[PDB]
Amino acid sequence: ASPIGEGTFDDGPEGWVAYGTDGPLDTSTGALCVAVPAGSAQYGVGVVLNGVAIEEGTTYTLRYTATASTDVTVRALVGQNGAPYGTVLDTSPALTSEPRQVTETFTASATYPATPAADDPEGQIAFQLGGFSADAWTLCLDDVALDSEVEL
Repeated sequence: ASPIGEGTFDDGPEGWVAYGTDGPLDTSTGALCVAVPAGSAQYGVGVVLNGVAIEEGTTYTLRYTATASTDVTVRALVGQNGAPYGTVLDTSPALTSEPRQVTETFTASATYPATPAADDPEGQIAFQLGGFSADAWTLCLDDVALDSEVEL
C-alpha cells in the first residue's frame, strides 16, 4: 500500500533497521549511517527494511547512495518473506570514503505484500553487511526509493 517515501533518510531512518552493529541506526544528517563493527564476519551484519510495494513482474527503480568510511563491497537486494517468496534484486553495494549513488530500473519479478503477521513477514530489503570489510567500517545510504513507473 505505502512505500518508504521517495527520498528517505532525509531526517530519520523511517523504518530501516540494522542488526549486528552498535545501538540503533544513526542519521541526524540526511543519510542512514549504520555503524558496522570491525570483524563483522561470521554471522554477518546487515540492515533490513520491511514495508515494500512489489507485485508479480512489475517495473521499479532503486535509488540509494551508500558510502562506507572504508572501501567495503557487501551485498544488497530485495525479496519476499512470507510466501510466495521470490527475489528480484541482485547487485553489490560498493562503498568507500566517496559517495556511491545508485540508480537502476529492475523488473521486480516477485511480490512483496505488506502483511505484518507471524507466518507472513511480507517482503522487505536485505543488506548483508557481513563478510566484507575486515577492519571496522560503516554504511551511509540516503534517499532510498523504489516505485513502479514514475515521472522522468
